[PDB]
Amino acid sequence: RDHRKIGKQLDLYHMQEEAPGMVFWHNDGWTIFRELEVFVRSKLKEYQYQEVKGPFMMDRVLWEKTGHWDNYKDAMFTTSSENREYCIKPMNCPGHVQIFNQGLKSYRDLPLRMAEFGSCHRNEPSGSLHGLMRVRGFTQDDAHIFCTEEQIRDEVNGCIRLVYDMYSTFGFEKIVVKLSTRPEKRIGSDEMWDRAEADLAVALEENNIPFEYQLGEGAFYGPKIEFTLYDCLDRAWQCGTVQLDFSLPSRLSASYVGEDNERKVPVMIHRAILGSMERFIGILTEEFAGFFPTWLAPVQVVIMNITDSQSEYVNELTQKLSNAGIRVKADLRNEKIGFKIREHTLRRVPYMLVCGDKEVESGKVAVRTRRGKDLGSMDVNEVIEKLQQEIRSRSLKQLEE
Amino acid sequence: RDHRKIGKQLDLYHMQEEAPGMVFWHNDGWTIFRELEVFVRSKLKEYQYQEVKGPFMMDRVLWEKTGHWDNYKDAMFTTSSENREYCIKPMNCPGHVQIFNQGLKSYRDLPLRMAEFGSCHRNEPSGSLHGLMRVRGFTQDDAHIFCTEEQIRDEVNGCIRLVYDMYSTFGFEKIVVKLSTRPEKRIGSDEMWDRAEADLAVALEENNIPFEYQLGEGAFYGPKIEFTLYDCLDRAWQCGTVQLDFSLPSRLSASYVGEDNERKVPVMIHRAILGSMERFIGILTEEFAGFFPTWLAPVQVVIMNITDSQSEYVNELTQKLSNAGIRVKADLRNEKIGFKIREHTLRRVPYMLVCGDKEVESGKVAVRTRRGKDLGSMDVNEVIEKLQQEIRSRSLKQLEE
Ligand SMILES: Nc1ncnc2c1ncn2[C@@H]1O[C@H](COS(=O)(=O)NC(=O)[C@@H](N)CO)[C@@H](O)[C@H]1O
Ligand SMILES: Nc1ncnc2c1ncn2[C@@H]1O[C@H](COS(=O)(=O)NC(=O)[C@@H](N)CO)[C@@H](O)[C@H]1O
Ligand SMILES: [Zn+2]
Ligand SMILES: [Zn+2]
Repeated sequence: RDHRKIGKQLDLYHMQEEAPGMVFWHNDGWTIFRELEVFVRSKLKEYQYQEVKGPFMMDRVLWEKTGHWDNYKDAMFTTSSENREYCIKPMNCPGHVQIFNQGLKSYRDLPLRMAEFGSCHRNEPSGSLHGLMRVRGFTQDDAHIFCTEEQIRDEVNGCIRLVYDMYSTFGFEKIVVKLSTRPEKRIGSDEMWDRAEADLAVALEENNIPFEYQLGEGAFYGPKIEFTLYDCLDRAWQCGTVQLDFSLPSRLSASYVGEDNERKVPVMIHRAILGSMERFIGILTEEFAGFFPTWLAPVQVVIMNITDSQSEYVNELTQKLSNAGIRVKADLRNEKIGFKIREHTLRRVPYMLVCGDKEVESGKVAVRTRRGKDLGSMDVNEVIEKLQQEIRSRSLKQLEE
Repeated sequence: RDHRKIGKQLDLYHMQEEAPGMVFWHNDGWTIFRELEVFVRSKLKEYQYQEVKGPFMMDRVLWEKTGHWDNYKDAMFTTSSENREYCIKPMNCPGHVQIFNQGLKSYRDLPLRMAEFGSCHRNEPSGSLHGLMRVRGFTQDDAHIFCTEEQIRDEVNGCIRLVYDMYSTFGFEKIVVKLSTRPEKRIGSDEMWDRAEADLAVALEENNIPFEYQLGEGAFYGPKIEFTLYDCLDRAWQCGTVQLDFSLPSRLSASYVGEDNERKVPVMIHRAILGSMERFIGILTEEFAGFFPTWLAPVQVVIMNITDSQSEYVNELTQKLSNAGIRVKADLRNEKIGFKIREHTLRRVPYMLVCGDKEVESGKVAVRTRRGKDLGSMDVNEVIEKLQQEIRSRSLKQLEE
């Protein structure tokens, strides 16, 4: 179930020598990416997050202030313009603080949950690159929550609940959690680390999550909870993550007026639920072996005619399903129906509707699935409603199975 | 009228010295950006385009092959990794050709219309930067159409129709068209340029579009039909564009198998309809003076109480409108009704619903608009249906106006 092989076979993406670790998302792969964005956004609305977009690069000076230059320089790409040096962003946090810093903030504005599908670039050693799992350019379903110390418990718990909420949709049987503590190179005092590490351990236990410590693997700015998912060879990949930061906001001069009218520095919680779209799609591709649940399938339905006699009917049905919000395509090629069915089956299209004369006269469609199940003739409106239900619910199972 | 002043007043975005010409999109500005993407995607579906995503950077060698290095070096940002040099993409075309080159192509695959909301970076002189109109980092609603020479007429015509189609949604009364001819520094033969320039001129005539030539302003790879829109000072800004390229495909070894079964090089049409999301939003902001059509308004409705007596009712209606897909906010502050209305009018919020005792008892709301009008009390469900229609149809006018 190598996602690199499935990606090629289903025409999802490709990579080349001229752009090591850089993904070229083909139409079908990009459709999956976009559907995941829709899913995340639905949750961003439910869990009350703003959504922003920061710049691709910022002056080296800013990255020096955050501690990224001294603790993360080897992973950063740099460029220049008019005698000034810039770092292509490896993280979205600094840009979020810049947005937070615009306009006076009050305790009444906290917690302020700021999300972004942020494109990050990291100069990963070429020898460590691996398909979609470890790339140099990726998009994180990132967010930074600015809050008070008293709000930490509730906000971290909210992030944890969001992870299991979203992961439940995919039916992940194996989710391993780790708590990564203070690394050798770090910012912040030992006292701050004691408190932050304790806050995350308490959160994990209060949520009934068994976890193991991963000494010295925390971020330079804070400890981190790692939600590990596994590929087909059972290799561990860090996907979701929650990090507790008491240092970056201060370094970037973030503050708010407290209920006491005094200037305070907000705590910042960093979290990514899927991790990166690239890595998450890599995990899903191997988990489903290419049989993506209908709500995620690049093409959900393909309608085929037996002969030119049913072409008009097929076009009408295709427009009807399309107007119903289904990703559907008509296959009116001059090929044998058995040839068309095999092609789409190999592409793992969830449903294939075949239209012969009896279907046209009947106003029905012959339905079969990529698994080879023959559902027989069904009423068009019946199939539309069943499909909409499967899609809307993001069900892992297809009609009857 | 200035979009920079309006952008500040409505908290849409900000820019700062650590990232010259790089936009920080705040929640509200990003909401407009996203609605435009949704709008564009609805047209991509209607006009039959695929949507992809290419990498942010590629090896300098690739840019040397396309002619970008010799003819566009000054506008490109470069970076490196492991003794290799890369150029941050200033255009999406090369990446699209790389995607096209994956897998054998046949004449049956053409025309192949490939779109992308492509993030481009160009090292524009700092002195030329201007708000959202001329930036260093922007997103183009780009696309490249691969086709046969015989399909050029229809594909160019389709792009031209797409431009007026999309622009009509915004009600632009001033769209100026120019045909930009061969620049001093260019690739390709005189014969190729005469042919491409003539093809575009004929397409304009066929559509009865009056235009003027703009000498030497075409791209180094081909001539361009330029659609200019104007700002509050009546300054021209290039937005939509359609370009004919007989050079890039060949330089990047693109080809397809024709009906005769022989290797052919595809023609490529480049086109952006809005131009860049940044520049288009700048144009819209000034065109509407901040009075964004309801479908684009960051906040579409604000519901307010008179006294705490109506607070629960306001909260109920807010959730109700939110569930109906409307961008709504509640204003429960202890301020006079006039005070609240003046504030949200300055924020250009389309509708303000006032809830007094009468409203709470009758299950209605008193409607006021940002244009200083009083629409009287209306039934809540009727308001929702009407707003949904105004949004769904992307109407330029509010209720009864
Ligand atoms: N090289 C990479 N390739 C693919 N995905 C990556 C790569 N590096 C990081 N990620 C993903 O991005 C997630 C978040 O990255 S992180 O460095 O752990 N944390 C962040 O950067 C924090 N700034 C998030 O707010 C990771 O959990 C992982 O899933
Ligand atoms: N510096 C800039 N700031 C904002 N928008 C820009 C900038 N440069 C270009 N654009 C927008 O991007 C559009 C397309 O750019 S272009 O160079 O004319 N053409 C392209 O790059 C072609 N490769 C499109 O396929 C322009 O019409 C303009 O609206
Ligand atoms: Zn972060
Ligand atoms: Zn182009």
